[PDB]
Amino acid sequence: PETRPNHTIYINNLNEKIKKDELKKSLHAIFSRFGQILDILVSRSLKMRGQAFVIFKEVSSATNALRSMQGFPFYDKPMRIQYAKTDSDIIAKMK
RNA sequence: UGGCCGGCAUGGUCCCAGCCUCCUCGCUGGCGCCGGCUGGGCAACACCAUUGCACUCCGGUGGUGAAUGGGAC
Repeated sequence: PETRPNHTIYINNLNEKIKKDELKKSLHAIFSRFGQILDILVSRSLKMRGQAFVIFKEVSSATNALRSMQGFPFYDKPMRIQYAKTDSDIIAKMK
């Protein structure tokens, strides 16, 4: 069951050998051109590694990002993007 | 030596170069042989496992079972 459009894109299949600080940096390097980014959440725990939550200010940015960067080779692996199942807190504290 | 001990071997103090290491990365650490017991930590590194939807930091295991020569007194 696919997911509905969201402010936050959920990326997975990421290179797990990349430190947290660097991944957020590089992800911002390539995703900032799609619109303002409120935050990029990354955890290297057993359950959350290889995944990231990019939080865009406007849904159109997330959408563009999702369509434009699907399968993009990043740290030698094709990035798999989806919309986040639910809003991130940063988005709730507003809209 | 991360903490502790048993055996053996070994003239000393320095000075230069090379090398080693999970646990005070270097010049007021170390770089003989052999044996047993043991603490901490996944922080770095490595290996294993993991394709996982969060907004609570949080899988596991490994290492020192290491590293040479030269010079001056």
